[PDB]
Order: sequence, then structure tokens, then C-alpha cells
Amino acid sequence: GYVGGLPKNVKEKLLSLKTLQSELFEVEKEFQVEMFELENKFLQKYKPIWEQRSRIISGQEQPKPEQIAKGQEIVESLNETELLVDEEEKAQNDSEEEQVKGIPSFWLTALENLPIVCDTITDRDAEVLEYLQDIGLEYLTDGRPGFKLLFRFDSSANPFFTNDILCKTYFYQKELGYSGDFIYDHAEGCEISWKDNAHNVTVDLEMRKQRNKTTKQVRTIEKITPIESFFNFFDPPKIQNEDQDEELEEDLEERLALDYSIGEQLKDKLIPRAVDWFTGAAL
Amino acid sequence: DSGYVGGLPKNVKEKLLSLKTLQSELFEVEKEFQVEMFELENKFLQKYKPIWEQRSRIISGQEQPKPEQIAKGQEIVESLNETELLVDEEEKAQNDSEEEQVKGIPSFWLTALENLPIVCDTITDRDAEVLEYLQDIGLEYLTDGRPGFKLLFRFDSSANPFFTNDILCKTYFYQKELGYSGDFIYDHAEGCEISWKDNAHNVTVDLEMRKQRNKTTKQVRTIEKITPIESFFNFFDPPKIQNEDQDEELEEDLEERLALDYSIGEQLKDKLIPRAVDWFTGAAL
Repeated sequence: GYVGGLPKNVKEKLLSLKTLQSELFEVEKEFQVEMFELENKFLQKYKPIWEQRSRIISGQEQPKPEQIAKGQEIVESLNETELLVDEEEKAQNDSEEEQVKGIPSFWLTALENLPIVCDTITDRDAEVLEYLQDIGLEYLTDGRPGFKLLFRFDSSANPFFTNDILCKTYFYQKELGYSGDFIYDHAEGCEISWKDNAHNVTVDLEMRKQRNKTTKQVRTIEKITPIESFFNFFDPPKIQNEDQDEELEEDLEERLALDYSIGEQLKDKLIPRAVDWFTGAAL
Repeated sequence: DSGYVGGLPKNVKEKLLSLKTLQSELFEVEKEFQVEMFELENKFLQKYKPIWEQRSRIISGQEQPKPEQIAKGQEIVESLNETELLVDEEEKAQNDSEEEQVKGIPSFWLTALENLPIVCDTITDRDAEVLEYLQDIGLEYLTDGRPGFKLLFRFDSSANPFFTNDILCKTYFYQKELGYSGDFIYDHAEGCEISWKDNAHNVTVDLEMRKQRNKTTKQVRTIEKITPIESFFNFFDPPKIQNEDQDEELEEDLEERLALDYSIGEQLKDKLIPRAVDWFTGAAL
């Protein structure tokens, strides 16, 4: 205030500082573009590792002796001696071992250990998550900057929906939010092609067969009511803000905070750290 | 669950070991990514250097704004709300001879630090007295030698009465390996020895003097005593370790002092200097 009340030398110097602030903001925009470029570059390196562990998880690929030995040495260095093999386990025959190809409930176990997301999982969700093979992540290059999430389900054996893959998208605002980070814009996601309502874990179901007391027509009914589930992660909050959504926008904002927290958790912890979160060592 | 872990078939344990190996490879990739980020950040620090130097010249009064920069600032003021800078008729009547009697921006950096939440707690009035002579706050990235960043504080020896050092700097150091989350993690920090002009001006100590005809020792003797005290300039001379005392005393020392010190260093580096102006006016809050 008084700095404005100070002579126009001080005001004019502040004006120059603000012009330099705008120029610095331009340099900052350049830096942000550069760091997203670098992040994409190294995400291309992340993807092979994540896909490899996903193939191991689903059982689509097998380990190798050198990898097992390296993990042995690392675990001994980690002090997490629980993973260590014992002779009683060695006694198991191959016929006993191959009864399951992938790690049972790998992701479900990992998501159960993960702090916030585990609260979202219901029993039917847990059963569904058993068919979850992989979680993949991607960055949005066009238009608004943002990052996208992918899940792969073995839809062939999945009894609940035909969606081979589900994708979830996040958006950021146009300009650099203050403090030189990117702040969120609303999110969008897929809709699930449930095979039927009984198998729809986002829904609880009622069956009714009736003869209408008013018209005396004969009818059989299939009825639906939505419920909370891990897959409420999809059907994300509709819009950041719009005139018709305001009453919805209350829930959209709250669920947006929660869903951004969930996605941030996935992005930083789970997809970059899966093994420890499965084993619980990440706790 | 230990029981479930035991239940894991030997094949499943082998697969888990392979997965942990993959996680280690991921940590290696994260190391490479952090190296690239550090180098790019150094490059854009080089690009920031001109603008920061120019604003420093403006702050010190060594340079005067041009009408072009003035008009651009006026436009940016018309944007959002900064009409505090819109110059009024009463000021245009003034003359540079009257205005330039105060050259530069009084207490620009001291004001900037005080608005900064965490660090301002450490600054005392005795520290503050030095900070009016602060006219620059600079960053350096320790590309050579141990990784980390160094902070630079500048003064005028001919102006300040406290020390003969034109520049005071603080340093922070990282471990050779990344943290678990993939971010950088810390090593012991170090600070400069302040070349105080005299102990009386020195602000990291409180002193007392006595004189005794000590019959207990039959000594006509003069004595001096020095006590460390709390002050922001304790931000320099950070803690160090000695093995035996380390595990009892410096364990808690490292638990507390290092946490506060790293928090303050990162807060300066990230929040303050890139927004050196908004923090001074307070808009950066």
C-alpha cells in the first residue's frame, strides 16, 4: 500500500518488476513444456517395466533364475526376509505350483494395502478386481495438459462386463497455476458395459414378477439402483462448473478432491511402487 | 499378513523376487530422470539469471525503468488487480531530484523474507539489522562436486557495520542415492564462518565481561565469556556429528535441526526467489 503511496520512482520500479514477472512467466511456460517433454521421455522408459510386471502378475510371462537371484540379494539387503524361500516350500511339486498362472489377487492385495483406495473396495469389487490384469498410465499431449489412467481386464473370462480396457482421464487448466505448478481441470471417464445387472457391481438388483393390480397386465421386472464401489472411480464428476450441475457440482467438487487424491496416489505410489504395496512392505 | 506370505508357493515367491528386481531397475531409471531434471533446471536457472539480475538492479536503484517496461507493467496492472502501481497525478508532479534521495527499494529483501512463512520465524531483530543491508538473494546449483544447492546473500562491506564479507552463502547437500519416493534426500549441511568486524556487533552470540582480584587464585585477571543464542544467522554453522556424542545427543539434534533446516532451505529455493516480487508485496501468499 504505502509502496504505492511512495513516490512514482517506487511505483515505476514496481511496474518494471511486474513486466519482468510476465517475462519470467513466459520463461516458466517454456520450462513447464520442457519438463513435460522430459517426463514423457522417461515415462516411455517406465512403461516397459510396468507392462513386464503386469505380464508376470497375470501369469502371461515367467521369471528367470537371474532375476530371482537378484531379488534374493535385494531382499536380503532390504531385510524383508519374509519373501525368502524355505525347503518346505521347495517340496511343492510343479503340478501344485501351476494350478494358478498369475499371482492370486495381486492388484486386489496391493490396492487393499494402499491407504485410501482400499476403503473403496467392496466384496463384489474384490471379486471383480481378481480379473484386473494391469494398470497403465499415459500423458495427454494435445490441448489441455493432463494424464490418463488405464486398466486391463481379462474380459474373456470376466463375467461382469465386456470392457476389455477402461480408461480414465484428467485435465489441467490452460495456464500455469500460481506457484509454478499445474492445477486440476475436471475429469472424464468411460462407461462400463455390464453383462447384466446382477453382475453389475456398481448396482444392487431386484427381480419382480407381477400382475398389475390396476391394469391386470402380466409383467416381469428387472430393476436397478446404483451403489458405491471401486468402479465409481469411473463415471467421474461430470464438469468443473456449469449452470445446470450446481446442485451436482457440490458432490462433483467433493468427489473431485477425493478422486484427484486417488489418482495422485495411483500415479506416484502404486504404478511406480507395486511390489512393496502388494507385500505390505510399503506400509 | 505373514500367514498369507508363507502361503505363497515357491513359484509365487520367485515371481515376487523378480518383481522386486524390476522395482530396483525402476529406481535406477528414477536416478537417471533426476539427473536429467537437475541439468535442465540448471539451464533454466541460467535463463532466469538475466531477469533476476535486472530486477535486482531495479531494487537497488542502480537502474531506472524504461517507458516501454513502464507501459508493459501498466498493462499487467490493468490485468487482475495491481492498481497500487498505477501512477497518479500527484506523483508525476514530483522530480527525480526529490525522489532519488532514496535510491533503491528500502528493506526489499528483509520484507520478502518476513512474509515467507517458515523462515520468518527464525529472523530476530538482531538478524533483521543485517538484512536491511541485504540487496540480493541468489541461487546456485552444485553441479560440480557433491549434488545440492547453495544460497547466496549479498552485502556491502563499505556500508554494513557488522562483517567484512560482501557475500554470505548457505549450502545444502543430498545423498548419493535417491529417497524411497524417488525424490532427493539429504546429507549434512554446512555454513560459512561469518567474518564479524568485532564480537560486539556479532549477532549469533551474547557476551559478558568481568574483572577480578581473585584471592581464590591470587590472580588480578580479566575474563571473557561467549554464549550462542537463537538467531536466523544460526541458519549458518549448521550441526555436525561426533560419534559417541552423536548417538545420544546428536540423534535428537539431527531429528530436529536438520528437519527445520531442510524445510527452510527448500522453502527459500522454491517459494521465494522465483516470486521475489509477489512475496515482497505479499501477493505470493
